[PDB]
This record gives sequence, C-alpha cells and structure tokens, in this order.
Amino acid sequence: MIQRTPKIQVYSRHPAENGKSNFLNCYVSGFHPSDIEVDLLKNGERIEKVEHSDLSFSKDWSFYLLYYTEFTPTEKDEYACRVNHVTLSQPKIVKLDRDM
Repeated sequence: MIQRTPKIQVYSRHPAENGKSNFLNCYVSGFHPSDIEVDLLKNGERIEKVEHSDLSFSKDWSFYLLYYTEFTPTEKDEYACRVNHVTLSQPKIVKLDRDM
C-alpha cells in the first residue's frame, strides 16, 4: 500500500477564446488513495456550483484532479480551495492569492 498527500495549487485563468471570463482553479495532484473531498470557497463558504471536475491517474496510480469553475472576483472577496484526504489530519485550505 502507498499513501501520498496531495499537492494543492489554486489559481485563476481566462480562457483565450473568451477572455472576459475568469476561472477559479484548484489543482490537486499526486495523491493516493483516490478518496478525497475538494471544495472551492468564497469568503469561507463552499461554492455549490462547480462546473468542472476532471480526474485522472498516472502510471504509478497517483491521482490528479482539476476542480474549476467560472467566477467573478472582486478585491474584497477571498477565494480558496479546501481539501480533505486520509493523509491530512485536518482539512487543508489554500488561498487564491491576490494576483494568482
């Protein structure tokens, strides 16, 4: 058996074909087992509508999840990604930093 803590990256992107739109992304990588809980947060509250959740695995059965959705950030709102996994004794919250 192997267990591996996910790496978590939180960032924003504009799709080049629709540049006025903006996406909040949580990329959760390299984890095992695949059991996992992932949410995007706006001002500490779970975002219920997350339109994309893309899961894959590599050759060594490491899992990769891109969890992302359209958002409209203001400078007062705080966004983050919250992950729980067996390797994490408490939920891990990673903020979207200003500029990312």
